[PDB]
Amino acid sequence: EITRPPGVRAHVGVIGGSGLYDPGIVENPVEVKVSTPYGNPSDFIVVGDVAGVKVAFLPRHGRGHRIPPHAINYRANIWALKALGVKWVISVSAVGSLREDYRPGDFVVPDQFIDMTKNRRHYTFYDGPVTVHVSMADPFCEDLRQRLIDSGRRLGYTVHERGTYVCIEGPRFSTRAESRVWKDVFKADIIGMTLVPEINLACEAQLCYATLAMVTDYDVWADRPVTAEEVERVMISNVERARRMLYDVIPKLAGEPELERCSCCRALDTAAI
Amino acid sequence: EITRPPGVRAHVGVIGGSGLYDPGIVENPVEVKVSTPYGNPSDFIVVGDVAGVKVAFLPRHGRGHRIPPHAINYRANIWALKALGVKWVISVSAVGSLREDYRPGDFVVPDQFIDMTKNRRHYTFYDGPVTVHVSMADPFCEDLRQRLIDSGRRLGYTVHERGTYVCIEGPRFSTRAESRVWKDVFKADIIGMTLVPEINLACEAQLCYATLAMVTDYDVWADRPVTAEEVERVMISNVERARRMLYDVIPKLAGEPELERCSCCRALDTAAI
Amino acid sequence: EITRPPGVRAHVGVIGGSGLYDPGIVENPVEVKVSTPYGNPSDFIVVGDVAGVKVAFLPRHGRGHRIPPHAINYRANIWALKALGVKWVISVSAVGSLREDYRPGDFVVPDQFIDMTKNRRHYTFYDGPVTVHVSMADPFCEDLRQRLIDSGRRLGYTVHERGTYVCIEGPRFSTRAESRVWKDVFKADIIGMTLVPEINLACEAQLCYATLAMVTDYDVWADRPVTAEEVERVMISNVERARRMLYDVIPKLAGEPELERCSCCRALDTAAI
Ligand SMILES: Nc1ncnc2[nH]cnc12
Ligand SMILES: Nc1ncnc2[nH]cnc12
Ligand SMILES: Nc1ncnc2[nH]cnc12
Repeated sequence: EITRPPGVRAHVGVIGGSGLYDPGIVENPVEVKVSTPYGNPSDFIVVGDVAGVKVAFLPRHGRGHRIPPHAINYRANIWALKALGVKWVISVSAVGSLREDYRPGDFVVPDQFIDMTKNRRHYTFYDGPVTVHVSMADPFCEDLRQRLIDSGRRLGYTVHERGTYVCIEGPRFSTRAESRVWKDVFKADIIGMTLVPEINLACEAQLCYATLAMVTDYDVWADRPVTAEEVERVMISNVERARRMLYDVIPKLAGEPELERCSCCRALDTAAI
Repeated sequence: EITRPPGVRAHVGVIGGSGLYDPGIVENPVEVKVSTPYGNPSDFIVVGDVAGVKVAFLPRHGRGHRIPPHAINYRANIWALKALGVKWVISVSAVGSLREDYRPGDFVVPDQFIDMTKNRRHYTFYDGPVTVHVSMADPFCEDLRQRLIDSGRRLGYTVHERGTYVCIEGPRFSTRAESRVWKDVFKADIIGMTLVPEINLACEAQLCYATLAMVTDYDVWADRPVTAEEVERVMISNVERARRMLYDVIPKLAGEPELERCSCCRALDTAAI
Repeated sequence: EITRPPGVRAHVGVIGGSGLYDPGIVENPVEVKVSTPYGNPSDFIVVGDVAGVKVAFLPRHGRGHRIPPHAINYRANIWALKALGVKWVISVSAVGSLREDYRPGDFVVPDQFIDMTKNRRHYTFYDGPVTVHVSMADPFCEDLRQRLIDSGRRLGYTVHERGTYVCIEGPRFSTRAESRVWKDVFKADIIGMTLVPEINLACEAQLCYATLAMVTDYDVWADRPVTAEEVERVMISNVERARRMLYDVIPKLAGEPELERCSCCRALDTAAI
């Protein structure tokens, strides 16, 4: 693919808030434009070096939080990261909690999801003539999941070691009746808006993708229901711990994901017809 | 600031003997001239990469040990390192011991100091119109202190985990009556000449600064009093172990100091009037 | 020495199969031509960055396995690596086993060897007028040996922590009568063809050289004798584990070999007459 500047490559993708990028850490940073067949990624991708590992930072909402979950160009974002050569993708996300013990401030590394989105327009890169049906029974990359969990232990942070993420459409938050269904009927653990189709596309791109979620609220279940202001307040309060995990994890990603602990790394071998 | 070559940046500063720099380790080294408002730093600063971390080496005495402690341009040295963008500063220093159990050859990572210098001419960057009074109750950066101690453990070296450094003016060594005061009255543990005002300035520059001291002698207290030849002999005999600690520590400094374990990292927030 | 491109340097050499090099890991790779007084190394040396450590990859048999053990330009290979500035050399090798418990698939980090080659033409760089006789009582670099063993532990792989490598001339495999001598009379543990004079030369070049061997067969001792096809099949089946060890080890080699655990690092101090 064509990039400007030309010849830019990266090994680890980081998708999350723009505040995750730290210019006091990232060496030789460059803003890069990566052509995609889907138009513009959410913003410039910043490529630079962390402990000799080339990292590509992409704020999914854009800098300044300009793009709500439903309006994100998921195809452009994942195509651009794949085009740069990334093998690992760390997503960092805010989520609501549907269980007491997943408390605001806790990290969660989910292992499952339930897609309840409706309006994302494309849930795949493959519209024909090659039909592709990737197996997403175990949709996250286990190698990266365990690395995120390990970093949490090293740093003394609470990181819940499993969880089912119900992805809703939004942008409005759940009603109480919907939340009762997510919590009591589907038995989901956390709730967010951006996981799908981001993870679908990452899997189709044969990336090792895992999510580091930060609980920001209890959705409808506390005395006062979740608000946008509450979510953003808790995220900004905890972004420093998110960065510490991120910059602890990245230096250990110089190598490749272990294929037998990366469900999607060879997804296309048996997915295409 | 203006540098030659231009655009040089660094993340970790190393202040100590020129023998600490190892061209067999440091990748892409460049000698850099960093303008300061105080004139020349002690020598060229050599910037290069250690395990993907950009390090700036500055010999405080100059190459060849040309500059005694009292003649060092402390302001130029710290300004130049800060101007390059460093966040961490590892100082490596020779010190005398005032206690039997801090033996020649032992490393010491001090946590306190007593300033008994008199002739250093500037003890601060701030002469007005903004008055700055940094809190130096806990003057060293705890994050870096514990990292130096940890490396010592990994390598099997003795590293005393605390100590009070009495900084004297010199260049002449202490009389017996002075040493009795340092040891028995002030209850200092080690003695050197270069800590102040280097640490003051580093703190004002909002750097995470810690000292790795190497005991070279027992000042007046052994049968034969300390001499310059003795200090230099023990330092050169132990410089290889100093390097091993240095190159063990640096690769783990890709990230930022933890603010809550870095007393000076936000010193200016409440220090300026 | 003259290189094309000019000014290329490296810190760690990797000698083994071309399949060890992974373009998904190695940053900023460049093929480099390094002049030697002995003509062409086995192939281009690929220099690039792994976790900020500069690595030089050299396939001893050439890409495509074009050069049998007896035809390898050992002097050119080691001269070229030394000329680039490497301090560490990791050799990865296939070997036969002469003992039940060194099983196909197991790694072995040998500590000794017995040279039974005959036709390698030069066993040294030093033909006069400076006579050089390096001590090779303990011919491998202990620092690197223990690092290879440590990586094996971290990864959960079997790595035998000692072994005597009998190096035969080849290219034909041993007869049964020869194998009985290696196994029962010399009491060797593993057998290969490429160790000598590669290790001699590395030692004379004052490199920290260690071998990570992979058992591929039991030479004559199983029901069916070893064949070339069998060796290559087991190697290709296990190359991924070899890579995982290699890319686990390399990031920890930013520093220098420890002289007191590197028998050859100062070999020339007392070897030359
Ligand atoms: N309660 C919630 N519902 C949906 N998305 C969220 N993101 C953060 N909290 C959320
Ligand atoms: N005894 C001593 N007094 C002052 N500075 C020193 N540096 C090393 N040893 C010393
Ligand atoms: N049995 C064997 N003999 C010699 N070299 C070998 N390399 C691998 N297996 C071998």
